[PDB]
Amino acid sequence: LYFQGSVFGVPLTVNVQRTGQPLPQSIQQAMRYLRNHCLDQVGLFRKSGVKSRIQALRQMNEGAIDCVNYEGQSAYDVADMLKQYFRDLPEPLMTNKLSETFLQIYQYVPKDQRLQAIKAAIMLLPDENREVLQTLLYFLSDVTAAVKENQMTPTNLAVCLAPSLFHLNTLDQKDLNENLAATQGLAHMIAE
Repeated sequence: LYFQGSVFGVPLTVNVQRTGQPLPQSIQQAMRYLRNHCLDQVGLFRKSGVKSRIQALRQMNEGAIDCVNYEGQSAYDVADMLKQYFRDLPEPLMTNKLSETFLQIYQYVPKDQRLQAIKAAIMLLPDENREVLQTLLYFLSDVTAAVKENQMTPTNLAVCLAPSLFHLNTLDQKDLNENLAATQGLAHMIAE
């Protein structure tokens, strides 16, 4: 049975109410499919998928049964759908404050302490967000492991994923600075 808006736009806490976990299984299966079968696809997360196929995948995800079979799907549609998932969250995965906190980190904290200040900032995120960010970072880390094939460095992933994870105000210098800080901070994070 089809319930539009049952996944995209739903808060992490409600997902836990419904299924036991902050990400729906249908969403976790998208990551598994990318990780299992799509890591040789050049420019994963960067190259655009096809809107109509991205829309069909959203719709399969918003079926009442929390299970989607992704086989046969282009990696780029799945990757883009994943980005839309985080984009449509009612509050960014990172929360709204962290783009600013990452900026302060790059404004004040010294090179060799930044990772440490980034981990400190992250430990302040809600539980759900912390679980999801952990699962995502290990996933993105696997992607970057296959860099010789897909050409996605921590920096290449970061630049493509920050807006959706942080909800950056994308088309003020401070806003652009937050964008750059969030990207840099995210790249650092993926790199470990």
